[PDB]
Amino acid sequence: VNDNRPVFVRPPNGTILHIKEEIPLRSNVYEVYATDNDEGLNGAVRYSFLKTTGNRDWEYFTIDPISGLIQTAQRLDREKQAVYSLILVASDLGQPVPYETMQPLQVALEDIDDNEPLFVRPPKGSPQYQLLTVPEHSPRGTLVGNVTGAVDADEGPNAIVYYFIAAGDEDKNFHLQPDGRLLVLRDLDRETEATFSFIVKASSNRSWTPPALDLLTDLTLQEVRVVLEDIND
Ligand SMILES: [Ca+2]
Ligand SMILES: [Ca+2]
Ligand SMILES: [Ca+2]
Ligand SMILES: [Ca+2]
Ligand SMILES: [Ca+2]
Ligand SMILES: [Ca+2]
Ligand SMILES: [Cl-]
Ligand SMILES: [K+]
Repeated sequence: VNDNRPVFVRPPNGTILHIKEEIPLRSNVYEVYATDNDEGLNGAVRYSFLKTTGNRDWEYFTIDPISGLIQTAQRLDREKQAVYSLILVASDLGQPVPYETMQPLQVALEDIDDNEPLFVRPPKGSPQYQLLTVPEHSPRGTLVGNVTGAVDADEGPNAIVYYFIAAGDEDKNFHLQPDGRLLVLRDLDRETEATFSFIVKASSNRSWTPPALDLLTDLTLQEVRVVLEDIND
């Protein structure tokens, strides 16, 4: 007679497992262990995921029915999905029906630095540069505006974004702070030169410097255009 139900020993109920994202196929994740103190088959334990809920996170993993080893079955990308919900099942092999026990388990992916700062180009047809405007004859240091649009898909210190002029301001009309603040250096006159164009690099490298620059293919770059607003002078 099948007296005992299997009892999970590991993991503990409600534990959130933390693994690195982007670990290769069939990487080892966890050793599940449940015990059953019954005689022979009534006390043999077999491991599975529950696959009958609407939650299909089980597709990312396998569990060995005998050893309880969970391995990865697919790419684990934290930027695609950060948390994965599994329901562990431990079954004995009882007479016409086994007793089974279930234990929810969450797996959370720790971020790695596998993305760089990238712009997204305005839709085809509309101008491909970020536009900034300043009054002509603005004094030295005047905020022209904030260059922006570059995002790093990583987390915290893996997602630092800095902006740098890559090319196009040989006259030193502007200074670009690494935070994206674009400032006036020189006296700018609408009635002489009313428009400026140059290229900015977004980088996580605080000490990036210019080294051939293709704005169609390289989304770490964008064009910035500055126009001077009219003063009555
Ligand atoms: Ca049993
Ligand atoms: Ca990733
Ligand atoms: Ca990054
Ligand atoms: Ca990442
Ligand atoms: Ca003027
Ligand atoms: Ca004017
Ligand atoms: Cl204007
Ligand atoms: K402005």
